[PDB]
Amino acid sequence: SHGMAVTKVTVDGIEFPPTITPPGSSKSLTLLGAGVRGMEIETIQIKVTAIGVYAEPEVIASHLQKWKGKSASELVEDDGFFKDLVQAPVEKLVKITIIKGIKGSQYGGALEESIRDRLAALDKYSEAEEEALEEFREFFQTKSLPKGSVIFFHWPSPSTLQISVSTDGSLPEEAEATVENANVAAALLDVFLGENSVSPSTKASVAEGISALLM
Ligand SMILES: O=C1C[C@@H](c2ccc(O)cc2)Oc2cc(O)cc(O)c21
Ligand SMILES: [Cl-]
Repeated sequence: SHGMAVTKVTVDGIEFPPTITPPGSSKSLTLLGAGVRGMEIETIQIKVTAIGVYAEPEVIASHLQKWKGKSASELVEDDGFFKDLVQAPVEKLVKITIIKGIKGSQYGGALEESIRDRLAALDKYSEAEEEALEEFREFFQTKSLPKGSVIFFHWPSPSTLQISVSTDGSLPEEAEATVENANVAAALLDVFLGENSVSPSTKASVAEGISALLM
């Protein structure tokens, strides 16, 4: 439209939709915040993906009431806030837009090993998690992730992880994989929102969104 107000959200120029329906779901989630995942390799700051976090705004707000009135800065500096967010028993979705093309096995292998190690550090790695991580890794082995492809990670509840990939950025229609393991599902969300997050900018953006939502 050239005549009515339009809203656009961008992460370094990359558009994110302000709302999304998870693959295979029927309900609509709103963008809480989004950021870039950068990697410093041999002193070069490479942008590799953009990450958007979605949930039902009023619903997630109702599960974060103690944080009401906190500014974005106060939330971003508080590990307890992000732990509440990761644990909140509400539907969540993370949309990843691939910036640097990569093989699925490389993306999935790196993430799987990080989850393995992070779970081990917390003493939350047992045979159940090992098995779930094999399922996770094997899903990504079947995919290619060229520039512009999208990954949808969907948590219909905190113990269930659904995954879908689109190589053209399109939104899939049912989940391609379902991994039933509470610890792996939570650990993946924590890769984005927890300590030693891969994207401080995503965390900061989500803190801004939630701070505003709560007020
Ligand atoms: O460089 C990597 C490897 C990978 C990764 C590296 C370290 C780590 O701890 C976890 C994952 O993430 C990526 C994602 C991309 O779209 C493109 C990339 O080139 C990369
Ligand atoms: Cl990522």
